[PDB]
Amino acid sequence: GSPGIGGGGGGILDSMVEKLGKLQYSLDYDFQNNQLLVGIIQAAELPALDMGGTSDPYVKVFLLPDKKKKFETKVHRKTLNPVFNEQFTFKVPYSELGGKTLVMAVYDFDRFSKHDIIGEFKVPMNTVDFGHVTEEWRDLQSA
Ligand SMILES: [Cu+2]
Ligand SMILES: [Cu+2]
Repeated sequence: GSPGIGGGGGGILDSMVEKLGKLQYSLDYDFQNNQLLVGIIQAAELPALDMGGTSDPYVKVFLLPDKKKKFETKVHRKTLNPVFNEQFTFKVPYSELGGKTLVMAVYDFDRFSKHDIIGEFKVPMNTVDFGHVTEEWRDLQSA
């Protein structure tokens, strides 16, 4: 925006991953039935509301670039450490899965306003190890 002579910072700190919580999920391709199984297990350390209070988290799960309706977990009210314990199934033949990307996005449910996103992350199908169940914690990223 300018020569950048004045500024200080701060800039390195602003680049770091924000503490927006983490989501544990699992993933397995069922070659018998030809479907992708996704386990939305639990989230931890979701951020407290600006001025105290807990959020009402739920997770949207879907595949890009597919235009189909997103799956959603139940809403867990007033908790920053929800255990979802839900499984979703995507009926997609393996051959068609390679170019897709799984997205998991945690939102804060509200009945009277747009639901604020808490954070999200993506899992490209082309870097998943289909020979073993995948299970990991992922830090939620801004957006
Ligand atoms: Cu093995
Ligand atoms: Cu093993």
